[PDB]
Order: sequence, then C-alpha cells, then structure tokens
Amino acid sequence: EWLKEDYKNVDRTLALKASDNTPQLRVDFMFNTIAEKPMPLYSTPGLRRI
Amino acid sequence: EWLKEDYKNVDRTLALKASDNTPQLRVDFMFNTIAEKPMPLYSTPGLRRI
Repeated sequence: EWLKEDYKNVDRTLALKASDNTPQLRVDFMFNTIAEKPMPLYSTPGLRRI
Repeated sequence: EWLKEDYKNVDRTLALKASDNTPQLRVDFMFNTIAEKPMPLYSTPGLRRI
C-alpha cells in the first residue's frame, strides 16, 4: 500500500481537487497505424473457388 | 509346340529343379518414371468455374 503512487500529493497543488471529483488529467490520444494484414484490399462478396 | 522355348533344358543344370516347383528365377524390378501429365500439381478440392 505504501509503495503505490499517491495522487493526493499532486492534488493539493491543484485549483480544483480530485477529492472534489475533478479528474487530474484530460488527454487527447491520436493513433495512426499502418497495418499489413492478411486480408484482401477490399472485401467484395463472391468466392474464387467452389 | 517344338518352336517354343523349353525350360527343362536349363532345369537339369539347377540344384533345385522347377519340376520340384522351385521357380527358376527371382527378380527385383525397380521402375522410375518421369510423367508429364495433364493434371494439376496437387489436386485440391474446389473449382475455378461454376
């Protein structure tokens, strides 16, 4: 329990506290992936083999 | 009947006769063929055309 990080030490430096249920952080994440996958370029109905 | 080959002339030279139902010959045949055939390389189920 002692070894875990503590959000209350940062919390006394904030104008709006998390003890007041204001989240300490607001983050925007943008992911860009290039995936080379074992799929056809477009998946169009109809089969090559019967 | 006379013109046919006769196994009995060879047979008197053999330690175990064919008249005793010992075959005169025991042969091992090994065949290696390269066949170029009008078949697909592997025959895998499913058809190209419907």
